[PDB]
Amino acid sequence: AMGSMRLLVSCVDSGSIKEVLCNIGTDTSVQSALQPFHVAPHLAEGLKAYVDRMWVISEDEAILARNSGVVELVKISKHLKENEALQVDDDLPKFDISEFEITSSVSDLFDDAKLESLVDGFVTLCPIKNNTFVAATKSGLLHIIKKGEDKKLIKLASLGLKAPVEFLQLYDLEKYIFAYGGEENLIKLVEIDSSFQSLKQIWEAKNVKNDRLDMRVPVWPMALRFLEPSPGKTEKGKLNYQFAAITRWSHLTKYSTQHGRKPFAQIDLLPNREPLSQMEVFDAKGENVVSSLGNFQSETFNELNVITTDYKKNVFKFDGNGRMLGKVGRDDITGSSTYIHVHDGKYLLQGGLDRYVRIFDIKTNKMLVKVYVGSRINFIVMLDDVEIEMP
Repeated sequence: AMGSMRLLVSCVDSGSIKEVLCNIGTDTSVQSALQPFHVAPHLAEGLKAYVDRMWVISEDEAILARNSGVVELVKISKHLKENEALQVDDDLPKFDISEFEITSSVSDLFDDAKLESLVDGFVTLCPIKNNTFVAATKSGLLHIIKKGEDKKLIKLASLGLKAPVEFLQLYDLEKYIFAYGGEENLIKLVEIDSSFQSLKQIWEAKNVKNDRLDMRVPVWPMALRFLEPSPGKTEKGKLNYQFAAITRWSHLTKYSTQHGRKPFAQIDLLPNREPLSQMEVFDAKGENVVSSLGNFQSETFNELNVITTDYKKNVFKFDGNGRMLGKVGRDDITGSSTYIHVHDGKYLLQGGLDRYVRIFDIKTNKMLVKVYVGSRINFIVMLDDVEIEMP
């Protein structure tokens, strides 16, 4: 029934990826708990070039976007870990570990100067959906990159967008459509034409009205997830996209395009515009309620819950009304939680400045995995392809 899981972890400090094999109940900080079966680093390219985003294509292949400005295609191989003898002068179970080789890459994908009008990095590396990929930047580039018939990467296109970009979420709940936004850069919907040779802007949000002291409410959306389209009777001459976003001034803002370009709610999640980043849909019983790009598979905001993080040490759960549901890992997380991801509905992947990779059960809120990796963490994928061979 219970076979070890396989984590790949972006290790910022040494610009590398670690594979970690471990069961549930693993805690490196408690010597009597299960320890990991295996932990090794791979592909260390240094701090200058740390991994910004990963995507795993399959057991055999993944694609990496790095802060050197470089997207790499990575072949993953497996072999059984041989169980060797300690003292030298038998046949027991074995597990799959990985070897990672870069087969091909693409370069010079940042524009540092385009930001001076602070420094570039990737904020999306998604499939467009199946061998074509989006890799977008803060400088406001949207590169389209394909795995060619020859198995090498080629750049189909580099489309301009308004800088700076915090995120670039593709719509995939039913035309290539995506949202994007950033500091003082209003959420825009964009249609890219199926040849990938151009894009058109189709929607731009409007700011909310001024506040009680008649002062402008600043704009900084940080992350966004689509809901399904508004049900029933709809105006012609207007789009029908629904989406919610978290801002860097502690907003949960909700949008329908049917309603209009202003959000129909911009709720303050926390006091004093406490800065936030990231946004993960989840259902409180651990149900998988999202598309493969994390968009919420529902047509009302009412059933929406999100997980976001502040820049201190906390990981907050909120409902679609801004009502706090609780913190995750309040006793264990001591550093800014740089990466969270809800995996298959029921697990929260977490890692940040405190150098521990963690896995929480969304439903019980229990810590299932704690593994110290000695490095700040900015990404994790969980795999569940472990082979066990018995003798």
